[PDB]
Amino acid sequence: EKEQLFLQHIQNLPQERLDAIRGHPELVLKEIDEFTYPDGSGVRMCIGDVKGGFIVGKIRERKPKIMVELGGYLGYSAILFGNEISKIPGGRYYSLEVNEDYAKIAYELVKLAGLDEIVTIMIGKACDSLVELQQKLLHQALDMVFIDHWKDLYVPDLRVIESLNMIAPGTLLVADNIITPGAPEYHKYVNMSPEERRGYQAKVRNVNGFDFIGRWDLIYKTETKEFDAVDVTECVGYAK
Ligand SMILES: C[S@@+](CC[C@H](N)C(=O)[O-])C[C@H]1O[C@@H](n2cnc3c(N)ncnc32)[C@H](O)[C@@H]1O
Repeated sequence: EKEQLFLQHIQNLPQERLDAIRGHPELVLKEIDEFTYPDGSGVRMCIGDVKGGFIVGKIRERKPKIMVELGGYLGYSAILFGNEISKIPGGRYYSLEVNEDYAKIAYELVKLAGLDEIVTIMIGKACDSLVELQQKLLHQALDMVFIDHWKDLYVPDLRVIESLNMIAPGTLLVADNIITPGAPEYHKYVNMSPEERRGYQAKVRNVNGFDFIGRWDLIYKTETKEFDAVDVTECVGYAK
């Protein structure tokens, strides 16, 4: 819709401009940041400079080899963090986006950024794509996960990740918009003890399916970082 206007803008840039920014993630991000729609507004829902910088710091510190984001929109975070993943040998970035129209646009921006060999966009519901990703990785656990899609799916999709044994000691979770609009359920979940999560999981049906009850035997450590806020959750071991 609106998003097609943005894609048209990029595709209609002069060749000299495309040649100038091609293969330069930071420059492609700036073209996204500086675009204005006819009504005067900008591209929405992008992770942005300040939160983005914080997360970039975590990636440089922890050097995740496998990073997954839930919710890609037009490719901004995939480009920002995929660029960081580039610097890490063997590193791969997976973006799980439900809207095919959005994903197609993100695919072009990611390619223009020079990140096509590093970033893979999976189209479909995150819960479905995670099942498929697990099949592809068995050939195991995720190193870092950026959770940035619909707030009501934070805990259901996290429980899917848990159930697929994609969370292990060393795995870091970064969840966006903890305050605005808010994800209180998620914030509650990742601050729960293993025993608390065991009861929650038995009590609260995963809307994604009975088979995705989750894994309570994970020890979590969570810090909220305020800027709005993001929750930073590390699995630090398996629970007794
Ligand atoms: C905040 S935007 C993601 C922004 C992106 N991470 C960035 O910073 O550039 C939320 C996105 O989640 C997507 N979404 C909603 N439900 C989803 C689901 N079940 N699985 C995957 N993506 C979903 C929407 O299509 C939307 O593009």
